[PDB]
Amino acid sequence: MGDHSQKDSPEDFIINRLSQALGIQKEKIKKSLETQQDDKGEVTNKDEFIQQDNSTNILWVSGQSEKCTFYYGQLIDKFKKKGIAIKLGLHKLTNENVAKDVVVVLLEHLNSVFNEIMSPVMQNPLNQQGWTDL
Repeated sequence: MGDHSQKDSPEDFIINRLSQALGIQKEKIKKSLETQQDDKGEVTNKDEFIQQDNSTNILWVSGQSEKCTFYYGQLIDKFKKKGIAIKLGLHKLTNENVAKDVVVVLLEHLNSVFNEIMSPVMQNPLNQQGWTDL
């Protein structure tokens, strides 16, 4: 079972933390921010349908706060999970779900430097199953 439009929010409360929490849900702040209209249908299209941002913009000018969507755009410490990566939903509860932490702040460049250093670590390791090929 795990969960669906809730599973993403459940493992999102624990993992995020901010150094010490491990909540595991129930996020009353998250259920109240759910009613943006676009963000809810976005979070539902991520949970049981593979891309979902969860933004946290602090101070600045016109901060997003408890914002984000499913793609859309962050202007903002966010995080994108996978969930049924075209469709692996209505079976094993998104077993290929891939999470990654994306802080406020470049840092967008430094993240890109670590992504390339990961993908080169992948190429040195396996060779892939023809999805990479030559």
